Amino acid sequence: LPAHLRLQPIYWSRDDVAQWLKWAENEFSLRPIDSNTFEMNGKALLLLTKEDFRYRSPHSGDELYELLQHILAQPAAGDELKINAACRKVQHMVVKAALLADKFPVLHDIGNPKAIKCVPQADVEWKFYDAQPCSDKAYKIEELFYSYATHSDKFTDGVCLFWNCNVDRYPANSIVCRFDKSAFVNLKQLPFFYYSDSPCESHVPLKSATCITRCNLGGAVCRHHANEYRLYLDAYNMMISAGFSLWVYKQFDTYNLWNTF
Ligand SMILES: Nc1ncnc2c1ncn2[C@@H]1O[C@H](C[C@@H](N)CC[C@H](N)C(=O)O)[C@@H](O)[C@H]1O
Ligand SMILES: [Zn+2]
Repeated sequence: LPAHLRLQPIYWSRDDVAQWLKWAENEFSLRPIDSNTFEMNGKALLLLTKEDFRYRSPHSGDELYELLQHILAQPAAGDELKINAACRKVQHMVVKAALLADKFPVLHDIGNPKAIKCVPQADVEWKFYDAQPCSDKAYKIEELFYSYATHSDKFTDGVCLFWNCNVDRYPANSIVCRFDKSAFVNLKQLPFFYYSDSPCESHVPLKSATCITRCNLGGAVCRHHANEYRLYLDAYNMMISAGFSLWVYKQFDTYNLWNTF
């Protein structure tokens, strides 16, 4: 199965659906159907009835409908290396943007046992904490088990980072990634965005209010950022499809990112 088809169908693009048709034709020895037989994305495909499937493909619609129900009942397992890599791409993006937007002087990285900075080039004092630091990095990690009930009065300067570190309740000055609600009362959900400050370069147009780049100030995204935006969205979808969600301090404002230009 192609990588995108390992995502929940709600995330499949119009192109992913046509590759699903092609994969199923060979896996199940079906009569070839025209690639434009289901000209829609996965969100739309999930709204069709079985009768609609049968009308659009008299020779295989019912099989395809039932195949989709099986895919929907038993989601395909994901590849840890790809998922891990997708998460780390999102972590760098989000934390970089937060530091640029709000200029925190300190970052308190809670649950980081390897003392690795996800944004090594930011102008910020990086502090690491973990309940069980890796023995080869404990010399620069504070041994600490975070609980809101014990530490809510601490780490009040700068921002706190809880990247997949499940604690009882997150403090208000936090950036959080959680794997699957009272823990999040101090925060808000982080909606998708893409931010980049790399140089624009030319050589399908991208229309998106969430592409925060200099070239999108005027609505004419360059080829380079269009490509990087699509690659980033694929990584984001892989992480969200796998059960991760992102939460952020309530003052996080994407207009602070636009103002960097
Ligand atoms: N309440 C806690 N306080 C501090 N560290 C914790 C706590 N609970 C779990 N940990 C540590 O958090 C880490 C969780 C891991 N999933 C690693 C998360 C890490 N931020 C990452 O991006 O990979 C482990 O290293 C735990 O030792
Ligand atoms: Zn650009």
